[PDB]
Amino acid sequence: AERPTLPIPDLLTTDARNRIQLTIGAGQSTFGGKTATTWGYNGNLLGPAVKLQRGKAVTVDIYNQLTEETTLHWHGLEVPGEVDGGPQGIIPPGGKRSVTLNVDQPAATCWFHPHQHGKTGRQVAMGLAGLVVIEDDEILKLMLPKQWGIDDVPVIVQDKKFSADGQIDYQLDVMTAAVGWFGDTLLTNGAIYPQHAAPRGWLRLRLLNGCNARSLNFATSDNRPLYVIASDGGLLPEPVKVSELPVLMGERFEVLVEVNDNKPFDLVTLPVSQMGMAIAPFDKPHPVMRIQPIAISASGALPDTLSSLPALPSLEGLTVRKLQLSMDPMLDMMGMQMLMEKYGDQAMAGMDHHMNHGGKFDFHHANKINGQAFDMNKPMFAAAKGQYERWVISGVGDMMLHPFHIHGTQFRILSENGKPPAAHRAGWKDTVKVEGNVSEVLVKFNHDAPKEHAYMAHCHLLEHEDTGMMLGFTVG
Ligand SMILES: [Cu+2]
Ligand SMILES: [Cu+2]
Ligand SMILES: [Cu+2]
Ligand SMILES: [Cu+2]
Repeated sequence: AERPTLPIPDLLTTDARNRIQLTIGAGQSTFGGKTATTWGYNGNLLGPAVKLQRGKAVTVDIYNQLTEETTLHWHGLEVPGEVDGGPQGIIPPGGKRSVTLNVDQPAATCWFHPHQHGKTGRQVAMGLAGLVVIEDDEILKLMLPKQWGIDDVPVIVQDKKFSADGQIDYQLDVMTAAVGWFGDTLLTNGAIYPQHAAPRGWLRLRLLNGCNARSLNFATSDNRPLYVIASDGGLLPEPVKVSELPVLMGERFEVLVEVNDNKPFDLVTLPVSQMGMAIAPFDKPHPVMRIQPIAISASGALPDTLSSLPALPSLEGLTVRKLQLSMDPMLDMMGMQMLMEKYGDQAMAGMDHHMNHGGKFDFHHANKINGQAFDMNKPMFAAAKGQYERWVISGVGDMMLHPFHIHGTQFRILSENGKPPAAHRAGWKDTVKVEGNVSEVLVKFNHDAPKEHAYMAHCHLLEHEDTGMMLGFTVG
């Protein structure tokens, strides 16, 4: 049969009352011809792309039609804690919450997803994610590919696994609390290996790793390059040509790729060196989507310069914050043992060369920052507003992958896991790799966050977050 076409999320803008309506609800999707219960925003699975403009405010009305509590976080948006939608931003089942977003950051592709305390991994795995497209005056002048769903297309890549009855098979248990929830089925905007028909010339892909725990590495099947034009928080100063593009959980990159008549090619993900993630079929390059060239000229440009990136400031005298990530050694060893027993040696491919003892030994609080599993009631510190700070995040002590995310900012990486950042990772980021080593970022918070609606900082391997690897912090 033919491949399904790549689903395109609707691009949503405000009404005359300056409102955007988002309904959270459960419905059915089909995977491989079997129905599954799934959750979506304004539909059964995934969500729309909310379009925002710098310097304009919009109001979002969020209707929770699930039968359990949820929250809605705008990953990558710099907004006050009161509207950030972290764990404290509860929307009761059957209820509504509205937030007004005063957008004040450069053009970028951001995204949104639940942040329910202890349950973020299940609620994302069940289907909830959407996109945010921020525009500003500067980016339109570049004349990039801009026809949504034609030569400018979002690519949300996620894995799932399913039980024999067809349902999503999600579990937060000792194994997934150590290495993450991952599956054997790759979805691209919710579809299995779709095709996208693109005009001749440049195709812009807005890539999101929406997996709970799987890192990805994008490339093309015939080795044509990808031109990175933007990271999590916006445009790079100029395009950066790459042959492959690692993307951690929750990160975005925008790339341009050439489309030539008569030569279809796949976007693929290459096997990664992360525990558990190279089990067949991910032990080999795995197609993400087929690009099918159409003999109609695409009008978008790849300019030589994209934007201006300010220099790093002097570092001397800046507040230095230490964030030590850690995993309980027993539950790390028990979860890795369960992974090895299940899949064998292949669960470490590509890597470098039973009784109840009480709540002190519960894996639900086994992962920690600065010795503490996340405590919703006690922000760990008060960060300055309007001031640059150097945050130092260490994963020394274990060898798991921690894509560390900080709410309320777009930062600059100074060191990524012990090395200067790659050029396409040197601009605006909201995630930094931490794996067995130390990273340092330069952050500044432009908005307030009080104790009652604190900002979060956490590993974005969702099963780590949900079992304690998160802290709250206030600003102002
Ligand atoms: Cu996120
Ligand atoms: Cu976030
Ligand atoms: Cu982690
Ligand atoms: Cu978060």
